[PDB]
Amino acid sequence: MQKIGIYPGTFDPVTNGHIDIIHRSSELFEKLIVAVAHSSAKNPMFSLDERLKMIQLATKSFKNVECVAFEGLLANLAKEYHCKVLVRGLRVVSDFEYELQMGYANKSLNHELETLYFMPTLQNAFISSSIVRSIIAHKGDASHLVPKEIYPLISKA
Amino acid sequence: MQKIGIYPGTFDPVTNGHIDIIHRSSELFEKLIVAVAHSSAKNPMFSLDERLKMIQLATKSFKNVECVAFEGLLANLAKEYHCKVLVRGLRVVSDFEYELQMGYANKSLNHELETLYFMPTLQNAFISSSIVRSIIAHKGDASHLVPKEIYPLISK
Amino acid sequence: MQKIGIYPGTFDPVTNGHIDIIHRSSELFEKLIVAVAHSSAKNPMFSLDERLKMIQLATKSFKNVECVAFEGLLANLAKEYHCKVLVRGLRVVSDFEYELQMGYANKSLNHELETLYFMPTLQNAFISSSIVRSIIAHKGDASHLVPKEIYPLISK
Amino acid sequence: MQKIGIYPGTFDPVTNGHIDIIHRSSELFEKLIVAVAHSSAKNPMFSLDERLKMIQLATKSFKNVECVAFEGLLANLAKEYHCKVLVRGLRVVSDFEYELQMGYANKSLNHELETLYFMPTLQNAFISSSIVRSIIAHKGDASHLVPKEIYPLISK
Amino acid sequence: MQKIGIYPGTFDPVTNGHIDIIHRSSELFEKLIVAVAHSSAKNPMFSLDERLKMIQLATKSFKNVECVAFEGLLANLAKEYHCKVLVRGLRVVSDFEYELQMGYANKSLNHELETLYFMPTLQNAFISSSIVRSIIAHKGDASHLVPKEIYPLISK
Amino acid sequence: MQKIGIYPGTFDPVTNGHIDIIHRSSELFEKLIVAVAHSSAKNPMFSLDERLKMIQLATKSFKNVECVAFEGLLANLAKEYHCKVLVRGLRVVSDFEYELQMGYANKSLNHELETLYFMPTLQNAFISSSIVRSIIAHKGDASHLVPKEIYPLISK
Ligand SMILES: CC(C)(COP(=O)(O)OP(=O)(O)OC[C@H]1O[C@@H](n2cnc3c(N)ncnc32)[C@H](O)[C@@H]1OP(=O)(O)O)[C@@H](O)C(=O)NCCC(=O)NCCS
Ligand SMILES: CC(C)(COP(=O)(O)OP(=O)(O)OC[C@H]1O[C@@H](n2cnc3c(N)ncnc32)[C@H](O)[C@@H]1OP(=O)(O)O)[C@@H](O)C(=O)NCCC(=O)NCCS
Ligand SMILES: CC(C)(COP(=O)(O)OP(=O)(O)OC[C@H]1O[C@@H](n2cnc3c(N)ncnc32)[C@H](O)[C@@H]1OP(=O)(O)O)[C@@H](O)C(=O)NCCC(=O)NCCS
Ligand SMILES: CC(C)(COP(=O)(O)OP(=O)(O)OC[C@H]1O[C@@H](n2cnc3c(N)ncnc32)[C@H](O)[C@@H]1OP(=O)(O)O)[C@@H](O)C(=O)NCCC(=O)NCCS
Ligand SMILES: CC(C)(COP(=O)(O)OP(=O)(O)OC[C@H]1O[C@@H](n2cnc3c(N)ncnc32)[C@H](O)[C@@H]1OP(=O)(O)O)[C@@H](O)C(=O)NCCC(=O)NCCS
Ligand SMILES: CC(C)(COP(=O)(O)OP(=O)(O)OC[C@H]1O[C@@H](n2cnc3c(N)ncnc32)[C@H](O)[C@@H]1OP(=O)(O)O)[C@@H](O)C(=O)NCCC(=O)NCCS
Repeated sequence: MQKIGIYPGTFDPVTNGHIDIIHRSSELFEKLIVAVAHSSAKNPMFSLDERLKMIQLATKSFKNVECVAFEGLLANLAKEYHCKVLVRGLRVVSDFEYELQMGYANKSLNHELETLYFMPTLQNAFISSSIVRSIIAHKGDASHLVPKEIYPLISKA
Repeated sequence: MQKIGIYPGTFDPVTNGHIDIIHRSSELFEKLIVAVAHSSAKNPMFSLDERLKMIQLATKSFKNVECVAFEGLLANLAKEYHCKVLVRGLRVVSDFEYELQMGYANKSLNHELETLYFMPTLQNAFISSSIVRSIIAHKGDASHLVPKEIYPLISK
Repeated sequence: MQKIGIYPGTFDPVTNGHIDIIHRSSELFEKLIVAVAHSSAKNPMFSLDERLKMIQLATKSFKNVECVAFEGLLANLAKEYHCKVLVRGLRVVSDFEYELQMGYANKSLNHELETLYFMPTLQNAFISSSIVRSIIAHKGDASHLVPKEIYPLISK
Repeated sequence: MQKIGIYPGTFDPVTNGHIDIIHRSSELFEKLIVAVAHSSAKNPMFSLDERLKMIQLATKSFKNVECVAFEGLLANLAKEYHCKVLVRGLRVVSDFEYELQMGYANKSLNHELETLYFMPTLQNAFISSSIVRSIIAHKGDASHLVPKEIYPLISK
Repeated sequence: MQKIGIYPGTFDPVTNGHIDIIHRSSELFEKLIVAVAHSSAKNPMFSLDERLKMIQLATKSFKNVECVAFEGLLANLAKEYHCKVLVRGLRVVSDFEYELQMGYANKSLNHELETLYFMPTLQNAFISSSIVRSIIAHKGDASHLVPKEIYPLISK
Repeated sequence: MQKIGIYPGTFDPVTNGHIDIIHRSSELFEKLIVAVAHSSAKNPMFSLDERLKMIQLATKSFKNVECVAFEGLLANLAKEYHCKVLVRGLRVVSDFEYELQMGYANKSLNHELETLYFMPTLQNAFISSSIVRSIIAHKGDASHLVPKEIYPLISK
């Protein structure tokens, strides 16, 4: 179980909160896969390539982390990695009942697939990518919310 | 009030959860109208025609259930059916406060109109249409979440 | 299902909110049994006998309502009455998840026992027994919160 | 801190709920700015121009209230007004943790900017702009939910 | 409205979270009364005398804050102060609906009496008195959670 | 983080939902400590000795689980075990915000101590110790809710 975990997300863009989750979960698992969903139906501000490349650079210090993009069902991705554990973060604004729902849905699609939750640091408990998008969209400074190495890209496009 | 209840929804698509509510409410009421709203403002995956068809197929075994599509205000539909009871389901991910809000909003539009709530079976307390749509959209198998009568129509 | 419903509670004391629920639910069932639980674990301000007497007085107008006191499990009381429906009220401050939990727990105890939920009037959506108790405990006036027929009993 | 507060919103349209908040908050502050955001990412039914006009008409009676439209960051708008307090309304369907989140986001953007919350009257605690939009969109009568001064302008 | 606000509480003991609310609300009102309730129905850890002394010490730096103890209804205390505003804090674990309930209950007891809500600092958004008590009862170090001037009075 | 985790609780009594959490977490960690707190403030139905005995019987099959009782701070227990991970379960009726609050409180007492959460099986998502207590208090059959090996120890 501890061999591999998958942390899925849209990551639009990657925030300091997501990095907290990566930090703690990469400590626990021998390998952590960060799985960047296309999420076409949401209308992500950043392209799948931009999102993947940003999270790849932001996770360069974590040597047991690999970031990948995926287009299909997360439950199937887990099967292809022989992974029995999805990693999720729980923040103040998490929809807790929706997380339980998604956990059970994923298990119903892949009977071996458990979901485990981590907390970000307290300072990041109220950060969300939607807040970063809103600030950027209104030409404000969101540098306090994201890894500095990706901020110039997002502050532009 | 026991003569007729209306169970409204977008039913995009109808799920095992909705069928549980239909089963339970149809036992209570002499007549149950299952009322499929256009809900154009949501951008439903399935057309109104498709969603009505699916609910008709799924409710064939309930002798006292009639399915209708409607385009206007639910509160007016209730008046048309001389119905004073809306039927809603409460699940885990229900937005409880929003249900209260909608209940009072409907009663403001139609002063006779009460809202009553049923629970699905425990096994179905986490199912949503949204989940079925996500699975469908990613070409996966959602047959465990919807009545067998509709699966050919949603899968291919 | 439609023959008999049971509305259980501690009713410490009965409030205008509880009456709203009795009003709507007694419209729905042929017989509504208002069941007052001893609730020894909670530490009710009013004795079982006082709480029964107050809900009897408050429900005298509703001809098909019978108020009883009970000591045991509700799921068993429903069995005795050949009742398949528990009535609950959903207010602003209801613990929605706890209601679902209780509904499933009662079904686990009595496999035929469903739980159905009604809403009080909007004006009463924020009333609770605990608020009445707090006001009484501080010698204030709770007359705006409870049926006129019980007020001389709770005000002492 | 007393000098000026900003009550921001999409106001699509202004409702009786919003007016309660304006009434209460305009009693507190020497000046209240009602700030109507463009909110393009949301897809407002009424244009920024119409929304500003409706809230101006609706607030004419409050002499210390001024309505303005804005396109940029609220935290910057506050800086422009030398305003240290954002005014928000808390209703039954309010997303409480989302309010705390936005309050903290605004404080990150402008270190002097606090958020204070008011409640509408109980009768308006379940009103929302989306309810008014839904009723309008289904050709219904939403006059009971909005100030009379906007109601001819809501029917264009 | 702007002249005086009352911030009521059990303050068992006062925490850094409460002090944030006192800091924010005292910047708004000409006078802020910190009103320490007996709250006998809680069985508070610290006596009313202890809780009043602690909050008095922790608030000595706020020149326009006065702390008092009170035994009966808050809505009546507000009348003695000709106060139209109760001050409450909203933190992460606040029971949002219970706050609305209590605000409407207070207004029903004193028709002039509004409730306004402030937020503590982010770093204090998860502190509660109950955590302090648990830590102290287990003889642990809660000095990071309460004002430094009270720590020697609560510790071990 | 992977070498040891501690799953704390009052376990009054241990239920099928707690065993799901034990099963999943003992699969993840090399060693799991199940730590039964005195929790005298909660006035448990079962004594600390009884609750420890029950969780011992119920965890016999998990070869890498050890159960202990503890009287002091959990944050210190974790330091005493060279453990930096607390294990918690998330169920339908979990107080989500309260869990986050406790997670941060424990980290503030022990700066290396993280909290991780697991989910029980869906069938057990609505089980609580409080339900089991209510049923057994009324001499009901709670055998469907708890491990068969402890049932004689809680019956009656
Ligand atoms: C990708 C997937 C895991 C959802 O991931 P997600 O969108 O990032 O996570 P959620 O949707 O639950 O969270 C939404 C928001 O939380 C915020 N975000 C999440 N965690 C955060 C944190 N740690 N810090 C800061 N922001 C965070 C952002 O606002 C975020 O995204 P958004 O605003 O761009 O939508 C899910 O849709 C999926 O598995 N898709 C694949 C298809 C599939 O298998 N579907 C069926 C699943 S049952
Ligand atoms: C149709 C109407 C009743 C809403 O019904 P609804 O869409 O099914 O219910 P909600 O919008 O509250 O949310 C339902 C969602 O919960 C889930 N759903 C509801 N109950 C479910 C159950 N028992 N099992 C599985 N899924 C369920 C689905 O995800 C569902 O669909 P969605 O993802 O397509 O939105 C309402 O919009 C309406 O009355 N419209 C007509 C116009 C009108 O009168 N408007 C004014 C109303 S005040
Ligand atoms: C009696 C029983 C139904 C609970 O009823 P209850 O105590 O009135 O309802 P809840 O416990 O869910 O809490 C309701 C609270 O809301 C308030 N109340 C409830 N509905 C209200 C309404 N519509 N308007 C105003 N106040 C209301 C009261 O404050 C009340 O409790 P309080 O006296 O402790 O303050 C339940 O304990 C029971 O079934 N006991 C019998 C034994 C049993 O079967 N146990 C196992 C059950 S699974
Ligand atoms: C405008 C802004 C304040 C949001 O305000 P809002 O849209 O009115 O309020 P919210 O988005 O939080 O959602 C509340 C909804 O309920 C309505 N509502 C709020 N109070 C209400 C009340 N008292 N009665 C009835 N309806 C009410 C709102 O108008 C809104 O309706 P809608 O989305 O259906 O149109 C925010 O988006 C903003 O500050 N924008 C400026 C750009 C910016 O600075 N962004 C970064 C912010 S951190
Ligand atoms: C005193 C009174 C205001 C309640 O205030 P309170 O006890 O502090 O606040 P609540 O009871 O609503 O909940 C507060 C809990 O939050 C936490 N606390 C509250 N705000 C906090 C903050 N900002 N930071 C840290 N901890 C806080 C504590 O855990 C706390 O108290 P507790 O653990 O001692 O119970 C109310 O009971 C009252 O008005 N009593 C007087 C009699 C009366 O008028 N009754 C009728 C009222 S309608
Ligand atoms: C023991 C401690 C972990 C709390 O654990 P707990 O009592 O089991 O968990 P909570 O108090 O958060 O709530 C548990 C309740 O949920 C239910 N329960 C919890 N998980 C459950 C599960 N998976 N299945 C069924 N029931 C469960 C029960 O109703 C339960 O017990 P209760 O009715 O006896 O209160 C905590 O009080 C503690 O750490 N105490 C030690 C002293 C200390 O360090 N205090 C400072 C902590 S910051």
